Amino acid sequence: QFEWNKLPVKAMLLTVPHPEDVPEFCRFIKEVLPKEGVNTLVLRIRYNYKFKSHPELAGERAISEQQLKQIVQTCKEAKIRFIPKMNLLGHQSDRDHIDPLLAKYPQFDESPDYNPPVPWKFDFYCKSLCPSHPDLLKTIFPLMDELIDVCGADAFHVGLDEVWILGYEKCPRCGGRDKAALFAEYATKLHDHLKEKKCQMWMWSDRLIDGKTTNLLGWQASMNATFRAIDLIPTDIMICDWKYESAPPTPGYFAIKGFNVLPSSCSNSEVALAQLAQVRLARKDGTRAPWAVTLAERMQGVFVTMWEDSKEFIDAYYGRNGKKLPSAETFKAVFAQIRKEEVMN
Repeated sequence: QFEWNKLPVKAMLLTVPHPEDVPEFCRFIKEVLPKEGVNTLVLRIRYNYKFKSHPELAGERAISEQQLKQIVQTCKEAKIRFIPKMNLLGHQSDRDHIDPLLAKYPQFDESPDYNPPVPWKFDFYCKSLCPSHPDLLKTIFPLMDELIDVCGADAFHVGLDEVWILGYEKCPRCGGRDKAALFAEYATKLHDHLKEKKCQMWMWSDRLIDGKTTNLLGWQASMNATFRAIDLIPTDIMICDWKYESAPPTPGYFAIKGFNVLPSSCSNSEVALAQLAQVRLARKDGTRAPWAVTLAERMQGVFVTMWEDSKEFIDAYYGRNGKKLPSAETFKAVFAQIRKEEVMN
């Protein structure tokens, strides 16, 4: 009965629309998506929400309960389980723009003398939070728990991607501690909380792979010794191993380690089938006998990810103006092959 052939998750990431794209945006969730076979939508919300908890953290072009709830509804209308996502350690700036929290609470900064280049050019990348400070879980559990509740979520994706500034030497609190521990420890507190709200935590993979010994490098995987953390965190967080370059052995790794894991992909689609072959290859294995269903059972599915605007994207899926974006088109063949995998059966 181990339906290896039936991919249980098939997730898509979309950014939260601007306020003036939400209905059309709600139409694709409704239209393209369920017929493509999207049954799991991760909305990259960040601070672009009118929070009641703390209204000041309202990202610039941010959206209201109405709007969110209306985006959710239309996902439930579609049997698409919805996942809020917000980046909760680094990516706490973006180029020279300082995402809301560190702007109005600049103390939760981990490097307050190491700031993005104005103008903007191993080189400075993003701020992170300071995961030790005592005035942050007080501030950040709110933002989270507001969305869980508006959305009605059973899972919440924290980001946990590309964290460069961590154990930065001058932080009076973090400066000098294992970098694999302060990362494993923050992750548990964001696991421990989300789990009281009966959610399944999701994270990105990179901080848990060795780009040195792997040489995968310092964006797709850790170049500052974050990687031991992979043994000191709970084994029921959902693991978003993203590779936008290649079809590498990293999925199995996490399986072996006690985790359900979703290869996460982007624009380039060569790589996407590669890594569609791979889950289908590996889920098969669970047939050879009983005991190796564990290892198969944990290759939950795949996760298609984009990063630009959902509008610029949605008017390119279709084909508006001669519109063209590989990620938009990577959705294709992929959720195309998906279908055709589990047709001829």
